[PDB]
Amino acid sequence: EDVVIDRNLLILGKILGEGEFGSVMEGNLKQEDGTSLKVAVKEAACMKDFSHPNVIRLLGVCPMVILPFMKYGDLHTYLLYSRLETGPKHIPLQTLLKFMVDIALGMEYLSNRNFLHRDLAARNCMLRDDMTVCVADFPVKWIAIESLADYTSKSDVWAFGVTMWEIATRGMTPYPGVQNHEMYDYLLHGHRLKQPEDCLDELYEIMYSCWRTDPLDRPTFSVLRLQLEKLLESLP
Amino acid sequence: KLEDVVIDRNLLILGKILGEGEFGSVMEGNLKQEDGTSLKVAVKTEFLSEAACMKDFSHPNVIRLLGVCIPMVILPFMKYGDLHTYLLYSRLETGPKHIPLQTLLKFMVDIALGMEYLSNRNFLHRDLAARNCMLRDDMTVCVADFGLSPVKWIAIESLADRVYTSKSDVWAFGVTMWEIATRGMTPYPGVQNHEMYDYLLHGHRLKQPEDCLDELYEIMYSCWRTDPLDRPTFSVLRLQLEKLLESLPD
Ligand SMILES: CN1CCN(Cc2ccc(-c3cnc(Nc4ccc(C#Cc5cc(C6OCCO6)ccn5)cc4)nc3N[C@H]3CC[C@@H](O)CC3)cc2)CC1
Ligand SMILES: CN1CCN(Cc2ccc(-c3cnc(Nc4ccc(C#Cc5cc(C6OCCO6)ccn5)cc4)nc3N[C@H]3CC[C@@H](O)CC3)cc2)CC1
Ligand SMILES: [Cl-]
Ligand SMILES: [Cl-]
Ligand SMILES: [Cl-]
Ligand SMILES: [Cl-]
Ligand SMILES: [Cl-]
Ligand SMILES: [Mg+2]
Repeated sequence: EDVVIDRNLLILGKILGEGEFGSVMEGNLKQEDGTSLKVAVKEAACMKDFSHPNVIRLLGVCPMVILPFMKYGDLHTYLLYSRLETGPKHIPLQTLLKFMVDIALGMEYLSNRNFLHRDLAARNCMLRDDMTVCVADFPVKWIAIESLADYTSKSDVWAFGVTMWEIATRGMTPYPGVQNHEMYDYLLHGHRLKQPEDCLDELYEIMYSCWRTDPLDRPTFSVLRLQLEKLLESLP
Repeated sequence: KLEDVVIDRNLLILGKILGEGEFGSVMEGNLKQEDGTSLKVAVKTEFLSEAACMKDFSHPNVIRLLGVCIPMVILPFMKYGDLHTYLLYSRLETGPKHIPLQTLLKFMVDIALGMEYLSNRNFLHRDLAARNCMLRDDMTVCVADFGLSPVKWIAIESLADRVYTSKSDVWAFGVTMWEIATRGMTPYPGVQNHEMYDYLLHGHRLKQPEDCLDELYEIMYSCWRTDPLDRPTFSVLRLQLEKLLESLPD
C-alpha cells in the first residue's frame, strides 16, 4: 500500500507485447526527482522489497503494475535475432554463460527467500541496458517430472536447466520431435534434453544435473551459480 | 477407370500412430503388394479423383501415392522422417552430424526439382514447408502433403485476395529455403501470426541468416518480391541453386 503511485503520474504509450491477464505497454513515469522515466506497464509489495541487479525491481502500482524498461527485451527473442544478420553479433560462449550466471544469481536470491518462480523460461528473462539478465514473470516442456504428476525450489532448478538449454541452443524449442502430450511418458521413461552440438561436456553435465529424477539429487541455485562462474573462469 | 487407384482394405495392416495430419491422424502399416511382398507404408486420414491424377506422377523428388483405402492415403515409409525435424536434430550431437552448406543446398535443389516437376503440370502445392518435406533412404528430399484438401508461409497476395498461383508456391519455397539455411528456425522471429500481413505489407521480409551466403539470400529474397510476376519460376530457381552448388568445393 505504501508504494501505490498516483495514476496521473503515468503516460501510457504503445503496446510491447502480451501478458497472462492483459497487455504490456510502454510508459513514462514522472518521478519525485522531477524527471520522467521510461517504464513498462501491465501482494506485489512483497517484491518492492526485492533488491538484486539480476532480479527485476518493482517501481509502483496504479490495476497497473509499473516496471522498468529493458530496451533489449526478452532473452529468448534476443537469442534468435543474434542468429540473423543485422541483429546482434553472434553471441560467443562466454556471453552465453554470463546469461546463465545472471539467472542463477537471481534464482539464488529468490530461493534464499523461499520464493518459487513457477514459470522460469528463456522468454521470461529480460536484458537490461548493460546486457545483464534479470528474471521476471515470478508450458509443459519446462515443468519438472514430479510437478507434472501433481512444486518446490527444486522445480525451478529443473526449469533453469531447460533455460540453460534454450541459451546453449540459441532459441531452440525444447525436445524437438516430441509433442506436449508425450512429455510425461518421455520423461517418465528416463529421457532428457539432448546435448547441443558445440556444447562443452562440462556445461552439459551441469544442466543435466538439473533434471535428475529425484528433486533432492538436483543442485541448489547457489551450487549451480558457482559451477557456472567457475566454468566461465576456465575459459579464455 | 478410377478403380486402378483403390486398394483393397484387407491388403493393409495398420500399426502405431506416427503423428497428426491437419484433417486426420497418421499411422504405420504394411502394404501387401501384387509382387507378393509386403511394403512398409504410412497411412494418412471428388477426393478420390485427385488421388488418381497424382498416382501417375513419377519423380524422385516427389512423393509417390501408392493408393487409397476405405478414406486413407497409402504412402511410402521414410525412416529418416521429415526434413524440419532432421534439421533440429542435426544441431544435437546425438543426431546427425552438423550439416554443411553443400548438403543444405542439395536439399533445396531437390525440393526445387520436385516443384519444377509439379509446375510443369499446373499442380499447386498449397502448403509447402520443411515439415512437409520427406527424406528418402538416400537422403534425397521429396515434397509431400500436396493436394487432397501456416500464415508465415503464405504469400502476401494470397493472404488478402485469397488467391494462389504457382508464384505463391515460390513464396512458400523461399520461406522453405530460409528454414533450411537456419536449420529449423521458425520464420519471422519476434512477430506474431496476427502481425504477418501488416509486417509484409510495409515491406519487411525474412532477415538473412547469420552465415548465409549473400548469393543464397538473394535467391530466396527474389521469392518474396511484392509482385508475383517478378518472382522466379521453379525451373529458374532450380538452375540458380544447382549452379551455386557447383561453385562450392566438394
Ligand atoms: C532486440 N530488440 C530490442 C528492441 N525490442 C523491442 C522491445 C520492446 C519491449 C521491451 C520491454 C521493456 N520492458 C519490459 N518490462 C517488463 C519486465 C517483466 C515483465 C513481466 C513480469 C513481471 C515483472 C515484474 C517487475 O516489476 C518491476 C520490475 O519487474 C514483477 C513480476 N512480474 C513485464 C514487463 N518488458 C519488455 N518486453 C516484454 C513485453 C511482452 C512480454 O510478454 C515479454 C517482454 C523490450 C524490447 C525488441 C528486441
Ligand atoms: C519404432 N518406430 C518408432 C520410431 N519411429 C520413428 C519414425 C516414425 C515415423 C517416420 C515417418 C515415416 N514416413 C513418413 N511418410 C509420410 C509422408 C507424407 C505424409 C504426408 C502425406 C500427405 C500426402 C499427400 C499426397 O499424396 C500424394 C501426393 O501428395 C497429401 C496429404 N498428405 C505423411 C507421412 N512420415 C514419418 N513421420 C513424419 C510424419 C509427420 C510429421 O509428424 C513429421 C514426421 C519416420 C521415423 C519409427 C519406428
Ligand atoms: Cl495514460
Ligand atoms: Cl532434446
Ligand atoms: Cl488393419
Ligand atoms: Cl516416392
Ligand atoms: Cl526474420
Ligand atoms: Mg511472460
